[PDB]
Amino acid sequence: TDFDNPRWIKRHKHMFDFLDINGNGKITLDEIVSKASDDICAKLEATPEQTKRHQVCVEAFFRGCGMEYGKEIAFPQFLDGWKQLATSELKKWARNEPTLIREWGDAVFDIFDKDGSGTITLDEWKAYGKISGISPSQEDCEATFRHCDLDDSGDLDVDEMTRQHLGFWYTLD
Ligand SMILES: [Ca+2]
Ligand SMILES: [Ca+2]
Ligand SMILES: [Ca+2]
Repeated sequence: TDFDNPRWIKRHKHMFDFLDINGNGKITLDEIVSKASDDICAKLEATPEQTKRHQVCVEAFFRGCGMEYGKEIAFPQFLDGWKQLATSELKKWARNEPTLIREWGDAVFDIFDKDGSGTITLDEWKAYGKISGISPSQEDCEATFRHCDLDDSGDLDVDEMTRQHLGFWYTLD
């Protein structure tokens, strides 16, 4: 609906080329899970059960885009699959059903919440250095946090964490 907005194209090309480990111009579910799941869960020292839950959510999202283990797909076919999925997930949201992004969101939240508190604080948030994996100054970090904390509660709930961490896949601005 707004998934055909031309601004979406450039963003998606850069992400595709980053997930394409061997640089051959096509991606598999093998390459995606390694970059988007194996790396983060090891970095944050998640438990085996936590890691397994995260992997299930990542496999579900990308299979909905048309991906499978051992199957090579180029950019034009990948983009069309994502459009199809984003449309059908918009309708689920409207029918008061749980979506694939919400389910992936809960799995991520459990890993970052090291004590048992049910909110994410600044010390917990800083533990992961993002996918590009290069750290800016301590001062840019702390202002990015304040920006993500929409109300001024001093911490992050599930809706706030999900929008910053996985917003790339469903919203342009
Ligand atoms: Ca490849
Ligand atoms: Ca906490
Ligand atoms: Ca908050």
